[PDB]
Amino acid sequence: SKVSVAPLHLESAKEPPLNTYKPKEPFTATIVSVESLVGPKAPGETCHIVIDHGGNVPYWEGQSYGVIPPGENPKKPGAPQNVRLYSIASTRYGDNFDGRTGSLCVRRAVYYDPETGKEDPSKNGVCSNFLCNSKPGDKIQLTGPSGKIMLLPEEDPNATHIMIATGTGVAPFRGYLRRMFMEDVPNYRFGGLAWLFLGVANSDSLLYDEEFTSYLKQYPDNFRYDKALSREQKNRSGGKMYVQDKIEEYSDEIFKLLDGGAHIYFCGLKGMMPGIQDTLKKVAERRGESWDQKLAQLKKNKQWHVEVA
Ligand SMILES: Cc1cc2nc3c(=O)[nH]c(=O)nc-3n(C[C@H](O)[C@H](O)[C@H](O)COP(=O)(O)OP(=O)(O)OC[C@H]3O[C@@H](n4cnc5c(N)ncnc54)[C@H](O)[C@@H]3O)c2cc1C
Ligand SMILES: NC(=O)c1ccc[n+]([C@@H]2O[C@H](COP(=O)([O-])OP(=O)(O)OC[C@H]3O[C@@H](n4cnc5c(N)ncnc54)[C@H](OP(=O)(O)O)[C@@H]3O)[C@@H](O)[C@H]2O)c1
Ligand SMILES: [Mg+2]
Repeated sequence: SKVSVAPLHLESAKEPPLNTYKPKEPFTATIVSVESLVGPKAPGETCHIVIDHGGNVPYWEGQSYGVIPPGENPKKPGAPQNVRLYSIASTRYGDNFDGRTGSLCVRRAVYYDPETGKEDPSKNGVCSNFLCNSKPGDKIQLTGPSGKIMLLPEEDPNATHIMIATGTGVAPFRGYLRRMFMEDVPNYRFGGLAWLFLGVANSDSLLYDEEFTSYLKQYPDNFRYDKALSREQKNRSGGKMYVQDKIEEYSDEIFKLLDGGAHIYFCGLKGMMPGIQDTLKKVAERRGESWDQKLAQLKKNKQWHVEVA
């Protein structure tokens, strides 16, 4: 059944923690584990990082941690590095169900010369490689937590939640879905529909697929799961199979759900939002609806939740 979690006093706060730790005095957390999430055919490594904050930096699902990688700011000598934000991929109880760890889902930013393909480690992303290079016992400077856009609306435990992720944008939704389905949270018994759409390059690039597939078998009446494998599938128009093409495959169901009050979440590449808007406008147009008016109503009704980068 659902996994026992502790401490239940993490449910007591009425407001999300915010900026508990700030950049000039971060919390020195400790790495528990780092593991690759992806297989050899993935275009790049995405790693899962479990971070022991000891209960000192609690958060709510949908929030981000800040990480200050070591070193000095290049554009400000003697200054610390800037914060990088990472959507937390764990529930508030974390992957050890004890309120002491949080997890990040981090893609290594690797530079390749556009013409030679030559790598240049000096142009690699500092924090993402710092994180995926981390080992148990290493220290991580944490700030935050931060973010309210992606907090899970729990007022209606039978709400519908349509989650659209690309790549590491899956992070908040791993947290949502563990709280909805995996953890024994007496004060949040989810009985609605959670529908995850996940776009990744190929099968080897899938993130937490075994976990999400397990929800299909455990909660078949409350969870749906669709993947867009961009380098293994192509869309109706011939472009690579992207999440927007998967949304289009279910557009009548999705619009009906939205009309019924469903929340819809977008997390991942900022570049996916224009193609999603184009798809939704085309879908609306075929239904004889104005997408612009629909989106205005969704935003007014606080059904529309976007965090992309
Ligand atoms: C709210 C929020 C949540 C986020 N959640 C996540 C998440 O869950 N997972 C995740 O992986 N990311 C997430 N991101 C992105 C993350 O914050 C970082 O921006 C990302 O990890 C890259 O930071 P970095 O320190 O590795 O790269 P930086 O060192 O900041 O470099 C940025 C980019 O510039 C490139 N670059 C550096 N120098 C050069 C050069 N000389 N020429 C050309 N290119 C260069 C790097 O290769 C890299 O791609 C999130 C962003 C936001 C705003
Ligand atoms: N809270 C946040 O804001 C937050 C949280 C987590 C992640 N992020 C951001 O999310 C991004 C995730 O990048 P990643 O490296 O994990 O993913 P990625 O591998 O670059 O892309 C993931 C999938 O999205 C596809 N894709 C590319 N362009 C697209 C488009 N216009 N529309 C739809 N799909 C498209 C890719 O296909 P192809 O590569 O085959 O084209 C791939 O299949 C990062 O930029 C990160 O900063 C933001
Ligand atoms: Mg895999």
